[PDB]
Amino acid sequence: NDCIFEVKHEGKVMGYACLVGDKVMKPAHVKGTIDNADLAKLAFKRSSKYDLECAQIPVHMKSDASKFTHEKPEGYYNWHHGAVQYSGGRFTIPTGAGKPGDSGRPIFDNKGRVVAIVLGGANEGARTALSVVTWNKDIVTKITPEGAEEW
Amino acid sequence: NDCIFEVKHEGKVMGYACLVGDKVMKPAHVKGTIDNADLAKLAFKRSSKYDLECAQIPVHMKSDASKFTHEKPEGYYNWHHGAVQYSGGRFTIPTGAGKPGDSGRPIFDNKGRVVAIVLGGANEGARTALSVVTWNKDIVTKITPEGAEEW
Repeated sequence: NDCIFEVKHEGKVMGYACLVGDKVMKPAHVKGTIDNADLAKLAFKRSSKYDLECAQIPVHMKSDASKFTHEKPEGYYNWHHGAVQYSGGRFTIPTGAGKPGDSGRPIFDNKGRVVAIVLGGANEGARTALSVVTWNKDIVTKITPEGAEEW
Repeated sequence: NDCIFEVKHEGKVMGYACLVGDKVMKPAHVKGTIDNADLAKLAFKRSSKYDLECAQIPVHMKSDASKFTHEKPEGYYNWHHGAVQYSGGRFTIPTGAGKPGDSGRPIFDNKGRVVAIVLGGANEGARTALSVVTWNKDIVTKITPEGAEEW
């Protein structure tokens, strides 16, 4: 709700940037500038292996940070456009929901904890598979199914 | 119900093929070809140690694969022709059920997960012992009781 800000380029909406923990996170492949005035003056670091960019949150905006964890038990989860089911190590949604330009959405836990950031996916007939960057103890990792395409 | 396909030769049925996980599986001693136009063009690996051949599932059909597990607690299991009993580390079915040409049916748990594939069986008066192939962590194994005959 309050932790999401929009990135635009030449008047067109391209993606979102999320305020998680103590850091500001954004997918690398999305162009444009951040709407918020203060955030646009920050310096960023890049790593092409993980398709991520990050920077430290300024002091006075820290109260808007969301909470997070690393446990990912089997069950059902929710996001903006519907429900998402996790079983066997993969995230899936009904076919046809989700369109290009929605990359940068969070995926939430039952009590509001952030567990994933969604970047693209692969499409087949009845179901679709998501490509996600997640984390674990002290590291982050990238999950990619065959044939995936960016959103 | 939807994951089973037939293998035919000269108009007759001699066995079935099944989709489990991300691979297609077929007993080695069954001849013929697969009726589906797309699966018949796949390249397969052969191993006479375990009487199995496998290949990769094409992308658009993944949604029809079943679930699988490796725990085998004592209890009863379900298959096409009725209930099957597991105790003492061996599979038993009441006598009279099953005829040649019905190899390749999967064995289901209470939650519908595949645990084994049936190839043949032994002859006995009151109850019939099965010869099956199962799996464990990172290995596969063949279980063959005395006196078994091919189906």
